[PDB]
Amino acid sequence: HHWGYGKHNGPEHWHKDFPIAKGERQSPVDIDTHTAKYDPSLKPLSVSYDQATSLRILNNGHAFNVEFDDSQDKAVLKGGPLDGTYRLIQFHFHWGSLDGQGSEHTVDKKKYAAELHLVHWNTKYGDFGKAVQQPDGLAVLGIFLKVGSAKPGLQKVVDVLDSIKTKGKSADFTNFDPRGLLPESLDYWTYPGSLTTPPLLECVTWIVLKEPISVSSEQVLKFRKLNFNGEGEPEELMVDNWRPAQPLKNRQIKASFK
Ligand SMILES: NS(=O)(=O)c1ccc(C(=O)NCC(F)(F)C(F)(F)C(F)(F)F)cc1
Ligand SMILES: [Zn+2]
Repeated sequence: HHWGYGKHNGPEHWHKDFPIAKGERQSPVDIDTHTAKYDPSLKPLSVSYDQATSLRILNNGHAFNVEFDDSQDKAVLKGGPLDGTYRLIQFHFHWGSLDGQGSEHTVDKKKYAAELHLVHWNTKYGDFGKAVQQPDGLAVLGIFLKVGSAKPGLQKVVDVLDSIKTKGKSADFTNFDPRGLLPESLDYWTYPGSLTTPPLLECVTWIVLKEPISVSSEQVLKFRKLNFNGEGEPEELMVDNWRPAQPLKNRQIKASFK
C-alpha cells in the first residue's frame, strides 16, 4: 500500500500525500472543442522516431511502460508548442474495465476506451529527474484509443503482456517501432499541465491528438488481464488506471487546426 486506483487509495485520496493534486495546472482535463481556440501560430508537430531504440517493458503496478534508450537524441519530439528538443523515455497507456471509460483526457466529456502517453523530456535540463522539476520539463503526446479494427502495430505489445502479468515483472522489448501507434493526422490540442500520477508534478506540456487510433476488442481485453498486484498476491485486475478530469482553472487549450 501507497497510492493506486482501488476504492481506498484512488485519485480522490492522492491529495493527502501529494497536496499538488489540488494545484493550478493539474491533468488530465476535459477538452471542450467549442472553447479551444485555433492558434494559427502553432507549428506542425515534428515526431522523429526513425531512430527509436526500445529496450524493455515493465509492469510497475500502475500500468506497463515500454522504455527507450534516451542516453542520446534518438527518438525526439519538437515543434508544435515546444521550444527545443524532447527525448522519448517511455510510453504507457491508461484504460478501463469496459470500453466506455479508460481515457484520462476527455473530449466534450466523452471518455475513450484508453489513452496512450508518449513521454518526452526537455534535453536542455540534462536528465529526466531534473526535467520534472521545471514547468517546461516534459512533453507528453496523448493519443486516444477507440475499439474497432485491430491496430497492427500494437500487437507486439499485447503479445508480451502475459510475460509481465504482475507488478515488478519486466521483459526484454527491443526493436519496437512506436510510429505504428500513431494515427494519420497529427492535428492536436495543447495546454500546460501535470503528470497524471503521483507525484503529480506540474511539469508537462500536453499535446493531445484529435484523431484516435482504433484497436480491437481483443487487444484491449488483453490489457485488462494484467494485474496491479505482485506475484502470488490476491489478484486485482489492472483496469481503470485513469485519473478523472481536473479543473481547467486559468488555462487555455489551443487547437493546431481550424
Ligand atoms: N501519466 S503521465 O502524465 O504521462 C506520466 C508520465 C511520467 C510519469 C513519471 O515519470 N513518474 C515518475 C516520476 F517522474 F515522477 C519520478 F518518480 F521518476 C520522479 F522521480 F519524479 F522523477 C508520471 C506520469
Ligand atoms: Zn500516463
